Amino acid sequence: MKTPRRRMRLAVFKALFQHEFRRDEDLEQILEEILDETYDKKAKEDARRYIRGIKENLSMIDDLISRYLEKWSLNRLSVVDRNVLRLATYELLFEKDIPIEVTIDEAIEIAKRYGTENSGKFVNGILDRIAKEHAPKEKFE
Repeated sequence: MKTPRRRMRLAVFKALFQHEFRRDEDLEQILEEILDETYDKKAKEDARRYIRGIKENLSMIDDLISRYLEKWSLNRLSVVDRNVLRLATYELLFEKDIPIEVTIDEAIEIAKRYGTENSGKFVNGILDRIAKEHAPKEKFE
């Protein structure tokens, strides 16, 4: 009953999604409502690190994503696409040990989950571009 990476990451995404409608609340507190007995010690630890990392680097993350947007602005994207991009960019830059392909493929899955095939393709395009110019060298192999 190990908690899979996909579920741990989805909890992070759910906290980001919910915060869009609860902007006066701390993203960390929102994550704590989502995390419960169904998540193991490692998944809780990981989700908390992700949420704190995204909160601590939000400006830099948003600014970086925006360098790849033109027709759409980060604020005009849906709550799903904006937060999938934030989550994936954080993971790409800061979670060493996760292959670029895993971050991108899983992020596309979340975008398709709550969006459409077109959402997935859109996300895929932006992330491929961010990864090819910003993936840390530890992920080259």
